[PDB]
Amino acid sequence: SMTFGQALESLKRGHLVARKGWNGKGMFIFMRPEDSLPTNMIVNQVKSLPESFKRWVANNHGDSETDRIKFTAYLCMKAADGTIVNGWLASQTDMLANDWVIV
Amino acid sequence: SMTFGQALESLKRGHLVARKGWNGKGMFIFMRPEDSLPTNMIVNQVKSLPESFKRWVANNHGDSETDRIKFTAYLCMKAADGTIVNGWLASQTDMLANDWVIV
Amino acid sequence: SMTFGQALESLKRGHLVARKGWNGKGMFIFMRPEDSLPTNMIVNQVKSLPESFKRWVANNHGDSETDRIKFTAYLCMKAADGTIVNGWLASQTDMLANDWVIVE
Amino acid sequence: SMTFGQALESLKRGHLVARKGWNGKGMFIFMRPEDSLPTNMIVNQVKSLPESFKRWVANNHGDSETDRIKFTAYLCMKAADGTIVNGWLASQTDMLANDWVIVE
Ligand SMILES: Nc1nc2c(ncn2[C@@H]2O[C@@H]3COP(=O)(O)O[C@H]4[C@@H](O)[C@H](n5cnc6c(=O)[nH]c(N)nc65)O[C@@H]4COP(=O)(O)O[C@H]3[C@H]2O)c(=O)[nH]1
Ligand SMILES: Nc1nc2c(ncn2[C@@H]2O[C@@H]3COP(=O)(O)O[C@H]4[C@@H](O)[C@H](n5cnc6c(=O)[nH]c(N)nc65)O[C@@H]4COP(=O)(O)O[C@H]3[C@H]2O)c(=O)[nH]1
Ligand SMILES: Nc1ncnc2c1ncn2[C@@H]1O[C@@H]2COP(=O)(O)OP(=O)(O)OC[C@H]3O[C@@H](O[C@@H]1[C@@H]2O)[C@H](O)[C@@H]3O
Ligand SMILES: Nc1ncnc2c1ncn2[C@@H]1O[C@@H]2COP(=O)(O)OP(=O)(O)OC[C@H]3O[C@@H](O[C@@H]1[C@@H]2O)[C@H](O)[C@@H]3O
Repeated sequence: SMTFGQALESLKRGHLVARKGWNGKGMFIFMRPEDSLPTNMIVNQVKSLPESFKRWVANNHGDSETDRIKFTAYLCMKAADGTIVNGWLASQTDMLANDWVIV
Repeated sequence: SMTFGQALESLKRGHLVARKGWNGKGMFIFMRPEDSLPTNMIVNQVKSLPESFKRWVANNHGDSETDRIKFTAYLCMKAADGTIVNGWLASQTDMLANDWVIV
Repeated sequence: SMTFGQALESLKRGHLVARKGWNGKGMFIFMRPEDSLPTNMIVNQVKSLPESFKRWVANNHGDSETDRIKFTAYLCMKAADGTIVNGWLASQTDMLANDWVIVE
Repeated sequence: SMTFGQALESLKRGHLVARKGWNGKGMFIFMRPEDSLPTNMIVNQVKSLPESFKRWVANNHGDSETDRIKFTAYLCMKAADGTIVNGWLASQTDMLANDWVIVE
């Protein structure tokens, strides 16, 4: 029986959480961790980034091996249809509710 | 310092809080309390409701004085230019940060 | 058959909208208009604001009846249980979907 | 001179956009594409997923190569400090503003 703050602390430590009051059933959220990536790994090896961004990186940072760019950790959801939503966001209700549970 | 969860519990108790790492300076968030409002007061009293809502409420809930609709608590922000942003939303960075302070 | 951008334009013009793909049924969103409010009203007469805020306003702006503070427009939801959630949030799915429809 | 809806259409088409009225400077948002990934890859190959999720996938989608899971597209922000914020959020101000601009 938890607040959003305890759910967040639980997420930071790599757990799965959910709210009883959600409309969809069988969902949970989780954290994806932070990582620092070499810039030329971004420009040349990463499939999941748009070309526009890769071009901007090349333009403003370049191909130095030393240079690395940090990707922040963030929340994701296993939604009701079984898809993974990157970037889960907390509604006002999620934030002030106290019906969070560990899954 | 403080996590977002402690900031949330602190907001539930009516305090103003803010993050050091925010781009704009001099800001803070606070909570607007929850309230239950009569359908009469909704259809006929409130300036801040669109007609479409007032009409939806009329065609549904009706004239009963007893009928009430709960308007929920929610977060608001005193922004850098001094405007009050209703319905402040927490970014991923905000949620995972531990640089919250009581204001 | 609308995008989120078209749905937002409908909202700005005072309509109710919804996504077919939402889990909860019978929900919709609407926009609550912006307003400029007198500093005195906020500090002395507004029931829905917390005291910490009323105290901050008083220190920051004295009440002259000409000093006004702007409260922004924002989106709200009639939720599945019939309560009104102020401050509705658009999920990544909400934002990228094209299953928006107008509700009456 | 753009609404959030136009900025979103531009994002879905691979452009970088930003708001004039943001406090931080030099920031922009972009979309990360959706992809469908086989279960076996998720459990055994992807490192940027927590172990509890990989286990859930193993327990639920099984050991099959047949099963695939869809990872949705989503918005990301290049922040004022040059870090890439995954899962960028549209504030009430963002969604109702008409000061969006294409940056690349
Ligand atoms: N745009 C905007 N205007 C604001 C805001 N806060 C206050 N106002 C204005 O201040 C008036 C009086 O506010 P009140 O004393 O809280 O008196 C309010 C309040 O007690 C109640 N009410 C309406 N919606 C809500 C809500 O979401 N939450 C709560 N707690 N009360 C609400 O209805 C009463 C009458 O509402 P109105 O006729 O609209 O009259 C409102 C509206 O003209 C705001 O954040 N944005
Ligand atoms: N569309 C999509 N595909 C996904 C997603 N999660 C995993 N994948 C796929 O799984 C591949 C391997 O992921 P990885 O082992 O984490 O290997 C990744 C990961 O180590 C890293 N990476 C890139 N962006 C990020 C990020 O934002 N955060 C983290 N933590 N790592 C990232 O770069 C490596 C190579 O990236 P890719 O070439 O994209 O290669 C990714 C992409 O093929 C997702 O949410 N969406
Ligand atoms: N596919 C998806 N992508 C991103 N987020 C998703 C999602 N499915 C569920 N969520 C989120 O998970 C919590 C409740 O889940 P639900 O109660 O099942 O939500 P739903 O009834 O569909 O309403 C939807 C409304 O809820 C809000 O986001 C919810 C909310 O934080 C958001 O404001 C949306 O407009
Ligand atoms: N007028 C306003 N109305 C609503 N919310 C506002 C706001 N001013 C600031 N915020 C929010 O407050 C926190 C940090 O504040 P900032 O660091 O000043 O953010 P900013 O650089 O303006 O970028 C803006 C980006 O940050 C995120 O919203 C921020 C973020 O939650 C969101 O993703 C947006 O795209």
